[PDB]
Amino acid sequence: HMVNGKVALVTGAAQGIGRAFAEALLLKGAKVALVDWNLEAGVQCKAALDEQFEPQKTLFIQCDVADQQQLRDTFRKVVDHFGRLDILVNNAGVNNEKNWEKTLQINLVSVISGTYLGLDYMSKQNGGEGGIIINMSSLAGLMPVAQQPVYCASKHGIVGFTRSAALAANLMNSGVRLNAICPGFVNTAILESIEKEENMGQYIEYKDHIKDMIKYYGILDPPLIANGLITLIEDDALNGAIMKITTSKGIHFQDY
Amino acid sequence: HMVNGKVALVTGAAQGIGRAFAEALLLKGAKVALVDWNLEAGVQCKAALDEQFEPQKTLFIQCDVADQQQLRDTFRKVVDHFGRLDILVNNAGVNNEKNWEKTLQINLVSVISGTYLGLDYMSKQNGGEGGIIINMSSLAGLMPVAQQPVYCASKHGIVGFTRSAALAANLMNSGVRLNAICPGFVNTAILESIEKEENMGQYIEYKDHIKDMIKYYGILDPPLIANGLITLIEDDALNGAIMKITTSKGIHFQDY
Ligand SMILES: NC(=O)C1=CN([C@@H]2O[C@H](COP(=O)(O)OP(=O)(O)OC[C@H]3O[C@@H](n4cnc5c(N)ncnc54)[C@H](O)[C@@H]3O)[C@@H](O)[C@H]2O)C=CC1
Ligand SMILES: NC(=O)C1=CN([C@@H]2O[C@H](COP(=O)(O)OP(=O)(O)OC[C@H]3O[C@@H](n4cnc5c(N)ncnc54)[C@H](O)[C@@H]3O)[C@@H](O)[C@H]2O)C=CC1
Ligand SMILES: CCCC[S@@H](O)c1sc2nc(-c3nccs3)cc(-c3cnc(C)n3C)c2c1N
Ligand SMILES: CCCC[S@@H](O)c1sc2nc(-c3nccs3)cc(-c3cnc(C)n3C)c2c1N
Repeated sequence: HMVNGKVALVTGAAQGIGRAFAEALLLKGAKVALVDWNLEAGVQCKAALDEQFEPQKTLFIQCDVADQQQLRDTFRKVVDHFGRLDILVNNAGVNNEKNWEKTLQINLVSVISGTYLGLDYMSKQNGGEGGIIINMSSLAGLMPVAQQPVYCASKHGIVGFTRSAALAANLMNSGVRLNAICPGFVNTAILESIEKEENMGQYIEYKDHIKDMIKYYGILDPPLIANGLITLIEDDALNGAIMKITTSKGIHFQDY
Repeated sequence: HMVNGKVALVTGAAQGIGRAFAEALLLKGAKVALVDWNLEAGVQCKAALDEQFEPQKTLFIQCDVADQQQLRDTFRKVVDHFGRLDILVNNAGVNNEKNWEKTLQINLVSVISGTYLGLDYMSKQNGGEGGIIINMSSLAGLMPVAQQPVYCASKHGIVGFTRSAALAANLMNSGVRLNAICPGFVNTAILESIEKEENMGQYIEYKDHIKDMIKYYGILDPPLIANGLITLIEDDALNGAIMKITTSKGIHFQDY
């Protein structure tokens, strides 16, 4: 289908949701490039995947997504190695309200820069044969959170940018589809950032609320988030859609 | 009431909506500091206002909101001159998709930096007697726009940050209220930015759509937007609310 024999570039694939994405894509029969700033974690992940699939179907590149030149050298290294780019996934993110400027830079700016860098290669006008770009958001992009003000700001921006760029691409005859995912609580190391003042700052005194709400709702395993990505990729007529994943309902879509 | 004898700091007050805000506040009996990066326009505005009100109620400081140190030096210059800060309005903004990074920096980052600088002075925990912070957004912060992708991203983030910070302030016992305004098309020079590829880039070929939309939706006078800010200020029990101004309906509130 639209997965076999296709090249995918995934950001933040050393651990967690990105690693699950890469595993699913490799299982479906694709060639994957893994981008992360943590070298040891990425190398260990590649070694782990090399025990299941063939080594060539995988590549690892170290890069900080905030630095634009690194991303541009990363996109060019991938294309010169495989031959074409067909799937892009922008998933890297952090949580830090003390250093709220770096969080905004990583979460929001890098997504837009990657989206643009990807349209520069995948577009019909520039010689491409189309493809699909997916940007990762959170339920914090649709509801407010008292203890994560700057983090909420970034997810909302991601949602708006994705929705606008979908229509823009439809107008330009680019052959590219754009969609976003909005998951709930996921069992990853990021949750541990809640319990440390270095990441929370003046909001640490109110972490018990988030702890209680996690106890209420529950946590979702990283593999279930990946199936949603695969579902997005194989559907041809999905552009500008927002996916919500919840433990109570499942995979559903926001309505406007 | 809560307007007389109070100090207000307004950003982007040289021309347009900010100037209307300043005029309304001065008419109601307040002392106003005008912040803009255009020196000539600000000086001319201050001279124009000096012909109506007393000079001692008007202060003009020329600062770029993006540079944090300038913003910190402006806030301290304002307090050391008057004596206290009671109202803050973050209204400065631009529209440029070609240089989409500077637009994001000006529209979103500066708003958060100013809100935080303002809470550092207005909060009871730090010796203050409270006050009100207002951040300017657009209807593009609630609906997508094909030709203004990065601009749409900046307004959504503003809305999310304001909604979260309102609850955060309610929890901390700060005595500060936070709300935002989401106007429609307003008769200002910013509209002229649509007709220039310098400000639009690859999206210039699709400006005719906005042109028809501007004509159909009509236009709103800046003093009418100023009547909304005053309404927000005099209402004590409004925190975390979003105002929408339209030519068909009027002044109304988003519901969640
Ligand atoms: N886990 C959760 O509860 C939720 C997470 N998300 C989002 O999911 C995405 C993935 O995060 P998780 O896997 O949950 O967390 P994680 O912390 O386990 O993984 C994030 C990955 O991003 C990488 N990364 C961070 N900044 C980077 C940078 N500047 N350059 C390159 N790589 C960078 C890290 O090395 C790490 O491998 C993030 O955007 C996060 O905000 C959204 C919904 C909820
Ligand atoms: N006019 C409209 O149709 C709408 C405008 N808005 C928003 O209203 C706000 C006010 O803009 P308008 O009065 O309409 O436009 P305008 O272009 O007439 O005025 C903007 C003002 O901001 C100042 N400014 C811009 N960047 C600055 C910076 N970095 N530092 C200091 N001053 C800076 C400019 O000198 C100017 O005086 C903006 O945030 C805009 O996005 C929202 C709804 C629609
Ligand atoms: C850095 C920490 C990463 C986790 S956040 O993006 C995140 S995910 C999430 N999911 C939910 C769910 N609601 C219903 C089913 S699941 C809720 C929250 C959340 C936490 N605090 C609030 C006010 N909210 C809305 C959050 C929340 N704050
Ligand atoms: C830099 C130009 C500044 C004007 S933008 O923030 C702005 S204000 C506005 N207002 C409206 C109104 N809708 C109903 C009554 S008024 C519509 C738009 C707009 C323009 N293009 C679209 C798709 N939209 C939604 C816009 C729009 N794009």
